[PDB]
Amino acid sequence: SINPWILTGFADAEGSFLLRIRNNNKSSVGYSTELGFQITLHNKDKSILENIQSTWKVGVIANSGDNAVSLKVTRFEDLKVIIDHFEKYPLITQKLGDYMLFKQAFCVMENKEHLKINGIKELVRIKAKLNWGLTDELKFAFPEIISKERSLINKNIPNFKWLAGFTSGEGCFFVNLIKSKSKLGVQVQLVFSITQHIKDKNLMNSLITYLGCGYIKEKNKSEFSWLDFVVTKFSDINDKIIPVFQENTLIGVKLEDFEDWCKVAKLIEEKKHLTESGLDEIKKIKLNMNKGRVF
DNA sequence: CTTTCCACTTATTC
DNA sequence: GACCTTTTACC
DNA sequence: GGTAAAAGGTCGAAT
DNA sequence: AAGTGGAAAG
Ligand SMILES: [Mg+2]
Ligand SMILES: [Mg+2]
Ligand SMILES: [Mg+2]
Ligand SMILES: [Mg+2]
Ligand SMILES: [Mg+2]
Ligand SMILES: [Mg+2]
Repeated sequence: SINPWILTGFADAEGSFLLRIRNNNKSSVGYSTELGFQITLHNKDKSILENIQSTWKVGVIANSGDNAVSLKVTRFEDLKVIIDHFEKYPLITQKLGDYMLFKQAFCVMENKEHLKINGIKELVRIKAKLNWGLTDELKFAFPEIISKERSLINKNIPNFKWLAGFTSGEGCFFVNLIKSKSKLGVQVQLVFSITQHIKDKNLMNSLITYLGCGYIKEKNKSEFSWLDFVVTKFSDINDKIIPVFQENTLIGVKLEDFEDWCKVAKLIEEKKHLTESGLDEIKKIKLNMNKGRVF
């Protein structure tokens, strides 16, 4: 079983709540609904979804194209398990707001209100604040429903278990091989990083104080912006970052990448990265980790 | 009528 | 998220 | 004068 | 991450 806090961290990173309000000619109100929670991952981490499915005892696993796989929970009684978990081990990113909306929709459907037009309208109001908001057809059918900005969620990191889950989803353990004017001509630089949308700037900034190291990079692509929490000082990587995830085990393929990363850290600690033999081993490690891995 | 699941695509936050 | 080169800091 | 740390990104694809 | 169409089932 996956640790509940690690699960919530991973959910904060990768999870999503869904509310389908579909035009249905066979429905009494002309609309049918579907409520749920889902995680879609690369095929290589199917084992994560299976473990979550085994832990919660709910949800359906299915292919999501040829390179991805999804765990979806939409069966209404099973949603109580979802609610139970996140009431006890709450999300802390802006996704908490999505969960709260998911919970509101559940209440409407529990009382069977969604089978009446007033319940549908209420669900539309809920959906308008959920994820990417209303669709064009729903906006046209319910013009009185106005896109109101959501309030900001501001929660602190609850513990290192949550962080392990979150890092399992968003983190990167990287070995940078820098062309250098040194004896060996190559500088070995370990980099730890966590990426997140700027909507959770407060959470990302807190990482600096929560981990006692690192800095924030502000990145952008066209009109989109995100943040990168980065650590490049080796003493911080060795004495702070590595012990955290040694004690709080990562999940998925990324665990293997972290362990290869630690192999390099050990060589750097022993100053072997300044020898031909050590550099050779490091180059071989780098080639087989992250995107170099083969499945 | 209503719920549930399967197949599959697309935009962008990793 | 994984990856890169160039630049700057440090002793 | 040699080594480490930071800067400042790019872009393909797993969310 | 977030969405769509389709349809089996009682
Ligand atoms: Mg995420
Ligand atoms: Mg991930
Ligand atoms: Mg994305
Ligand atoms: Mg994402
Ligand atoms: Mg990856
Ligand atoms: Mg990803």
